[PDB]
Amino acid sequence: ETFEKQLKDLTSNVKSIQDNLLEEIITPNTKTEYLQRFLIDRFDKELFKKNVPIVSYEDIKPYLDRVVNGESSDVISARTITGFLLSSGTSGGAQKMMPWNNKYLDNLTFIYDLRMQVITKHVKGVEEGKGMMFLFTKQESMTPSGLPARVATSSYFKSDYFKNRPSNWYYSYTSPDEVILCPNNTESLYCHLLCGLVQRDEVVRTGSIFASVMVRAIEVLKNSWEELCSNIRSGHLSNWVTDLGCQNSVSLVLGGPRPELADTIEEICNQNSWKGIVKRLWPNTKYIETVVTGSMGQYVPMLNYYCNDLPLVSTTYGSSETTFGINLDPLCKPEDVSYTFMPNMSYFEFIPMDGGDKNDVVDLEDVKLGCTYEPVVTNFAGLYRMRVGDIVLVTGFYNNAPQFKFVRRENVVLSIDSDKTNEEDLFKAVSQAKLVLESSGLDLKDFTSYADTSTFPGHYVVYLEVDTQFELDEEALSTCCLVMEESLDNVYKRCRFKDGSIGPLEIRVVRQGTFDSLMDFFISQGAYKTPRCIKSGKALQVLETCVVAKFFSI
Ligand SMILES: Nc1ncnc2c1ncn2[C@@H]1O[C@H](COP(=O)(O)O)[C@@H](O)[C@H]1O
Repeated sequence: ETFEKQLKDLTSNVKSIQDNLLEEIITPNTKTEYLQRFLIDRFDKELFKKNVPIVSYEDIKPYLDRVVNGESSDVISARTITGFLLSSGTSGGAQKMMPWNNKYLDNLTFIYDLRMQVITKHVKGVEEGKGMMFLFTKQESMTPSGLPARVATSSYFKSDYFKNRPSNWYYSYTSPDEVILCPNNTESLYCHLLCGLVQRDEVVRTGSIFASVMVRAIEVLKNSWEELCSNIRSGHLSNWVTDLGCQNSVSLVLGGPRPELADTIEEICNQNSWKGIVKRLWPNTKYIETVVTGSMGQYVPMLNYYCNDLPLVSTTYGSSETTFGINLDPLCKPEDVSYTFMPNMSYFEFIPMDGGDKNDVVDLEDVKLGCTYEPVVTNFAGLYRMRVGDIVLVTGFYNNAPQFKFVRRENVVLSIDSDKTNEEDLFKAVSQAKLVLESSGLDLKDFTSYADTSTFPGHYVVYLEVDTQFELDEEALSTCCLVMEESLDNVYKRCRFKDGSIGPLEIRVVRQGTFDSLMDFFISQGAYKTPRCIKSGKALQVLETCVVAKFFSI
């Protein structure tokens, strides 16, 4: 009742909700130093549109730095900045810091409740069970202001919005809160699975924010099931888990020896093939809740294999700037997933990214079917007309609310997990290898790359065509791998050296003429610059036939 109406109101009243939101945002902010600069002295949409510049992160980083260093929030926001969000996006190798306050949590939990309703409208059999949700709290990074920088969901978990969350199936997990709150994710992932297994009959949903993490959970399961079952059998958690909260809370889940349940799970895990393993271990699971769009699409085949084509439900599109909105057709196929922006989240504008829309910038209500755009965000934390760097495509309309397929993050050439390595990053990394090559009597002719997920964990593959005896200097080429990795950003390093979600960077040295042949291949397809990443399977086949040596970082 209330919900059908709530969604009707949100999606029919788009222009006026957006315009009221803008006014709500701008009015108290006229006296901030940032807006004073552009003479926004009263609210007026036309003046905001004429005088407030559309900016990139780098344009306004100087203002952000000052707040990070302890200066008054009102440099940019009359609503007090009480923390920051650590973006997966980076600047000079360091994670971007976006301003944050409780409004972010009000939006987030609003979105959680809305999508909960969307899911329950379309999926039956969930209200009595729990979810085995692979949820992780990360470590924060203190800023000189005394305000912490956290990743988005951690800013939620480390708050009473989470601790005092609603008491219903959607917020009920097989893992104790202590597990979710444990900053050691090697330990918390292990515990997630153990708790999941002990309470396997109650599991009606499983998932994680992103598909990569769901895949890693299953792979870790495949690598740990013997140990997990030993804990279940004895009723004791392995000694190696150090986190006191995990020890205490998981001890209670376990309760005592469960040899019989251990036998049951071992029998399942001992089968010939891991196919359908998630459904076999968790037979009451109704769906998998995880983002399968953007670069996460690469994990869809693996997920279907492990999950016996249980529905993959991809609910939410969001960022460090703002949550955007949700998938109002949760049971659609991963390739047809679009996200309906919610007009109460932030004020949204769009920069056309093809010829289909000749305007310079357009409101949410005005985006055209079939056109791509870059979202531009004005939020409740001191970001005004901020370009987001994602490309989206309008695929439809729910009432008056446009629905958007996520196309890509612009410039990104390599992404396995949370890492997002852009073309510039790659060029820098390759540049370091070049120095190594020069220092060993070689030079680099050309290069390209590829995100390999054919094995776990996934890793970056870089093809190098070198030029000047019986053998390649393996020490030098190994060193090339190392310097490339070392030039990458903190997010890659965390995944690689702490999460183990990314494996050693691999260099594949290719034969003389490889990249000339590559060029021949592409122009035979119709076509020039060597692409900096390859996503065509045929081109990839061409490269592979050219490989003469393989090296790995470490
Ligand atoms: N549902 C989704 N589908 C595809 N890409 C997403 C989704 N949610 C987030 N992303 C990507 O992750 C970025 C957010 O990074 P962050 O600043 O770390 O929160 C977005 O701008 C997108 O590039």
